[PDB]
Amino acid sequence: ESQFHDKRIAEELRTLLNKSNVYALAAGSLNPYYKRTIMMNEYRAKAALKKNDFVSMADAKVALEKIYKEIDEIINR
Repeated sequence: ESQFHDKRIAEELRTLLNKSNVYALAAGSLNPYYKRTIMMNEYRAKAALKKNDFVSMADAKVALEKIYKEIDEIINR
């Protein structure tokens, strides 16, 4: 059974990558893992916006909400 989802794009990973730098700043009291993982998700997200690929955009989005949630948690205690 073949199936296709298509490119109707209504995601603001803009919104996420808008704070991608503030979150980078706040991981600077944490293991290098956290910053490094922002540095390497920013990349994916940007390329993905440029080629307008859906699946790369959805990935990166999930990735960023996850790491922001981790950071928040850690920081709030």
